[PDB]
Amino acid sequence: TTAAGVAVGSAVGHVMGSALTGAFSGG
Amino acid sequence: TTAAGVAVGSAVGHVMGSALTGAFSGG
Amino acid sequence: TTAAGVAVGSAVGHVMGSALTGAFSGG
Amino acid sequence: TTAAGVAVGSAVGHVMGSALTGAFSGG
Amino acid sequence: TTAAGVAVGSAVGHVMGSALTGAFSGG
Amino acid sequence: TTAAGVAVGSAVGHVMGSALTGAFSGG
Amino acid sequence: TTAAGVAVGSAVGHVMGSALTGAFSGG
Amino acid sequence: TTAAGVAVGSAVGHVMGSALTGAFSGG
Amino acid sequence: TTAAGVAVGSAVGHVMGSALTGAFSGG
Amino acid sequence: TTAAGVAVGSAVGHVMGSALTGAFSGG
Amino acid sequence: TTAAGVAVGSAVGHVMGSALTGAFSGG
Amino acid sequence: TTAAGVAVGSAVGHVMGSALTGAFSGG
Amino acid sequence: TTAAGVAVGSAVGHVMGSALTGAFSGG
Amino acid sequence: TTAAGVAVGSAVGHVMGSALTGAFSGG
Amino acid sequence: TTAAGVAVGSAVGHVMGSALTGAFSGG
Amino acid sequence: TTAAGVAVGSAVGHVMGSALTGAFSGG
Amino acid sequence: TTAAGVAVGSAVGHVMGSALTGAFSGG
Amino acid sequence: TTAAGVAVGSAVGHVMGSALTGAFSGG
Amino acid sequence: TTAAGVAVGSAVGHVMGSALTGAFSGG
Amino acid sequence: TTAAGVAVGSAVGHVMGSALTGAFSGG
Amino acid sequence: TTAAGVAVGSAVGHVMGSALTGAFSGG
Amino acid sequence: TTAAGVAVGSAVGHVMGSALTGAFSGG
Amino acid sequence: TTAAGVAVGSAVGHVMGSALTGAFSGG
Amino acid sequence: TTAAGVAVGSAVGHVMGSALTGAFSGG
Amino acid sequence: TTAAGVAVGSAVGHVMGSALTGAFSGG
Amino acid sequence: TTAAGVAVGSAVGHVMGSALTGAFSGG
Amino acid sequence: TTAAGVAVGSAVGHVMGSALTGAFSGG
Amino acid sequence: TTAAGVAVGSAVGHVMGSALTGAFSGG
Amino acid sequence: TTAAGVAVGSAVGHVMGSALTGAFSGG
Amino acid sequence: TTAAGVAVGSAVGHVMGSALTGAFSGG
Amino acid sequence: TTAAGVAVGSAVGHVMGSALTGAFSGG
Amino acid sequence: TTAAGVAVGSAVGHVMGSALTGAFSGG
Amino acid sequence: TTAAGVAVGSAVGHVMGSALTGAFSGG
Amino acid sequence: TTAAGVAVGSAVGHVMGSALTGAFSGG
Amino acid sequence: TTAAGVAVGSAVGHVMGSALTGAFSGG
Amino acid sequence: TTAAGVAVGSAVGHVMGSALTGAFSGG
Repeated sequence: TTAAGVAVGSAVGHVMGSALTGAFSGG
Repeated sequence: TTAAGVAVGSAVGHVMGSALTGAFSGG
Repeated sequence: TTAAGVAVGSAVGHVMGSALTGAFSGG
Repeated sequence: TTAAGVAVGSAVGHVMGSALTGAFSGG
Repeated sequence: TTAAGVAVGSAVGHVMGSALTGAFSGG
Repeated sequence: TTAAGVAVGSAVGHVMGSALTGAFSGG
Repeated sequence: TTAAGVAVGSAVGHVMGSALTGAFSGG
Repeated sequence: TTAAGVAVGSAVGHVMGSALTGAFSGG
Repeated sequence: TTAAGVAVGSAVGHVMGSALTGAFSGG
Repeated sequence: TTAAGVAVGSAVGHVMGSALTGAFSGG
Repeated sequence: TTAAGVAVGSAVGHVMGSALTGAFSGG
Repeated sequence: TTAAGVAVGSAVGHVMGSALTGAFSGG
Repeated sequence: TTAAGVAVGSAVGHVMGSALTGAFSGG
Repeated sequence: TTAAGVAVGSAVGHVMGSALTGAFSGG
Repeated sequence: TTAAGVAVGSAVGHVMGSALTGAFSGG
Repeated sequence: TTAAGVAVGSAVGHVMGSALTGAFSGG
Repeated sequence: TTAAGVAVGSAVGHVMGSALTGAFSGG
Repeated sequence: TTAAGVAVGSAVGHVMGSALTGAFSGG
Repeated sequence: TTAAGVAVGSAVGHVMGSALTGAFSGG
Repeated sequence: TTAAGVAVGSAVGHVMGSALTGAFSGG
Repeated sequence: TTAAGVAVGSAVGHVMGSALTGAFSGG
Repeated sequence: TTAAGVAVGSAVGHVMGSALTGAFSGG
Repeated sequence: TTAAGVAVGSAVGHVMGSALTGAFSGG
Repeated sequence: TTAAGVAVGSAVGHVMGSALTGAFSGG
Repeated sequence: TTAAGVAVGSAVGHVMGSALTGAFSGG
Repeated sequence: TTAAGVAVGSAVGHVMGSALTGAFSGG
Repeated sequence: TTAAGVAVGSAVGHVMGSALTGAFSGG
Repeated sequence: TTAAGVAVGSAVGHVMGSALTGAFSGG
Repeated sequence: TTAAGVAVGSAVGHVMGSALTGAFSGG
Repeated sequence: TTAAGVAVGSAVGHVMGSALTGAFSGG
Repeated sequence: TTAAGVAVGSAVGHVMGSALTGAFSGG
Repeated sequence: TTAAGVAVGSAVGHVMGSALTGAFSGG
Repeated sequence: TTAAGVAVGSAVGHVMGSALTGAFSGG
Repeated sequence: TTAAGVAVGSAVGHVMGSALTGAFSGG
Repeated sequence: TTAAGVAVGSAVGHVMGSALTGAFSGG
Repeated sequence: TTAAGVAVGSAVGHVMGSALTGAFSGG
């Protein structure tokens, strides 16, 4: 299984308690 | 299984308790 | 299993209690 | 299993209690 | 299992209690 | 198992109680 | 198991109670 | 098991109570 | 087991109570 | 004048001869 | 003058000769 | 004049002849 | 004039002849 | 004039003929 | 004029003919 | 004029004909 | 004029014909 | 004019025809 | 099967992601 | 099967990600 | 199977990630 | 199978990550 | 199988990560 | 299988990480 | 299998990490 | 198997980490 | 197996860490 | 005065007594 | 005065008594 | 006055009594 | 006056009584 | 006056009574 | 006046009565 | 006046009555 | 006046009545 | 006047009536 991604949060505000995963590939 | 994606949050406001995954590919 | 990703937080605000993973590949 | 990634936090604000992993590849 | 990554924190603010791992490859 | 990474902290602020590991490869 | 990495702290601020490991390879 | 790394602290600020290991290779 | 590393502290500030090991290779 | 933005390219394909500016604020 | 925006290209195809600006604020 | 931004290229493909500026603030 | 930004290239492909500037602030 | 930024290239591919500037602040 | 930045190249591939400047502050 | 930066090259590949400057501050 | 920086090359590959300057402060 | 820096080459590969200057302060 | 051809791209602009084949002769 | 051809790209602009084959003759 | 060809790139601009084959003759 | 060809890159710009083959003749 | 070719790169710019083969003749 | 070729790099710029083979003839 | 070739690098610039083989003839 | 070749490097610049083989003939 | 070759380095610059073999003939 | 052009002759037939100029710019 | 051009003759036939100039720039 | 060009003759046929100039720049 | 060029003759046929000049720059 | 060029003859046929000049720069 | 060039003859055929000059710089 | 060049003859055929000059610099 | 060059004859065939000068610098 | 050069004849065939001068510097 192949995964490809981009995860971008905010540009000015904060990031609190957040799961920013670019790509997930389970097995 | 192949996955491709882009996940973008806000540009000014915050991101709180959010799961921003670019791509998920389970097995 | 292959994973590729980019995870970017904020540009001005802080990052608090956040899991910024570029790519995850379980086994 | 292969993993590739980039994890970038903030540019101005702090990073507090955060797990910034560029790439994870379980076995 | 192969892992490759880059983990970058802040550029101005501090880094407190954070796990900045460039790449993790479990066995 | 092979691991490759880069871990960079802040450029102006301090680094306090932080685990900056360039690459981890368990056995 | 092979490990390769670079761990860089701050450029202006201090480093306090931090584990800066370039590469870890368990057995 | 092979390990290779570079660990660099600050350039202006101090280093206090910190474990700067270039490379660790357990057995 | 083979280990190779470089550990560099500060360039202006002091180094206090710090374990600067270039490379560790346990047996 | 204040500007805030996020510019994200592709997730799989390349980026060729492109001006990806997150935010522009002329004077 | 204030500007806020998000510009996202493709998710699979390439980006060629394109001006992806998140936000522009002239003076 | 204040500028804040994030510019992210591709996640798998290359970046060729591209001007990736996070934020521009002219004077 | 203040500028803040993040510029991230690819995660797998190369970067050729590209100007990756995190933030530009002219005078 | 103040500038703050982060510039990150690739994680697997090379970087050829590229100007990776974290922050530029002209006078 | 004040400048602060982080410039990181590749993690696996080479760096050829590239100008990696962490921060530039002209006068 | 003040400058602060971090410039990191590759972690596995070579560095050829490259200008890796942590911070530049002209006068 | 004040300059502060860190310049780190590769961790495994060579460094050929490269100008690795930690900080430059012209007059 | 004040300069402070750290310049570190490779950890395994050679250094050939390279100018590794920790800090330069012209007059 | 015989094939003869001439394929010419642009004279001023670039060529991006293009398959310029002078002649193709399948079997 | 016989093939004959000429493939010419640009005269001023670049060539990016392009397959310039003068002649192809499959079997 | 016989193949004959000429493949010419640019005259001023660069050539990035391009497959310039004068002639291909499969079997 | 016979192959004959000429592959010419640029005259002023660089050649990055390109496969310049004068002639290929598979078997 | 017979192969004949000429592969010429640039005349002013560099050649980076490129496979310049005059002629290839597989078996 | 017979191979004949000429591979010429640059005339002014450098050659970095490049495979310049005049002729290859596999068996 | 017979091979004949000429491989020429640069005339002014350097040659770094390059495999300049005049002719290769596998068995 | 017969091999014949000429491998010439630079005329002014250096040769670093390069494999200049005039002719290779495997068995 | 027969091999014949000429390997010539630079005429002005140095030769560092280079394998200059006139001809190699394995068995 | 600026000139840019491409001049291509035949692909199969000969070229006899012909002035093939890519670009002419008189003074 | 600036000139840029590409002049390509035939691919199969001969070139007899022909002036193939890539670019001419008189003074 | 500046000139840049590429002049390529035939790929199979001969070149007889021909003036193949890559670039001419009179004074 | 500046001149830059590439002049390439045939790939299979001969070159007889021909003036192959890469670049000419009169005074 | 500056001149830069590459002049390449044939790859299989002979060179008879030919003036192959890489670059000419009159005074 | 500066001159730089590369002149390469044939790879298989002979060179008879030919003036192969790499670079000429008159005075 | 400065001259730099490389002149290479054949790789298999002979060289008869030929003036192979690497660089000429008249006075 | 400065001259630098490399002159290489054949690799298999003879050299008869030939003037192989690496560099000439008249006065 | 300064001269530097390398003159190499054949590797297998003879050298008859030939003037092999590494460097000539007239007065």
